[PDB]
Amino acid sequence: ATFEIVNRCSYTVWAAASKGDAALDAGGRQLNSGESWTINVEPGTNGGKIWARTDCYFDDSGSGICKTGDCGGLLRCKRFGRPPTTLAEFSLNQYGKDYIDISNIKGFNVPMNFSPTTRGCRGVRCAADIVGQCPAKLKAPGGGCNDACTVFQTSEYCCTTGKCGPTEYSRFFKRLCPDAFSYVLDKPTTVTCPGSSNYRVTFCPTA
Repeated sequence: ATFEIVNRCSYTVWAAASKGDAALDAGGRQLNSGESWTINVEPGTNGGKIWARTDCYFDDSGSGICKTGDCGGLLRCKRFGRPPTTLAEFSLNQYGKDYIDISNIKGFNVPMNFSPTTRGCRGVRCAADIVGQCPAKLKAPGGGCNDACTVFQTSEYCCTTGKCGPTEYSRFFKRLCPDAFSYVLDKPTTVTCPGSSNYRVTFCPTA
């Protein structure tokens, strides 16, 4: 499957793509404002994620640091990124269908649209100004808006027992972005697409 990753932000981002124990495609790349990077994701990939990283420095070997979404200091990510990270999430070719969503469960750093480029389903978007509106206690001094699990490490925020409810913090993310996951047991906003659909992830879709 093809994923075109487009940076419409006015700032550079370092795109990342992983399934947690491996890179997807090259795993990461710099995208200056306006640039597009097309990756290939193997059919059947379960639990894949794409995200943006901000304010990164990499040396000649591809090792360094980012302020949001750092994946063990690598340009080419093999693992998931450090919160806060807005997440495009997908599982492909699962009994004949693909499943996509956007999640704020690991916080929010960059606005994003995640849409099919082929027929048969609708996209999702989380493009509100979550960083600007972020509750004071969730603001990441490194940049972005942390989720409450990251900040407070409680069973209720992290859904550790599988029994949790919405919270003041999850409701903030849900109010700003109704069509993204705000906590682990949120009413799902997953979209079912045809199996083997192709996609576009656009950072800063509104400008």
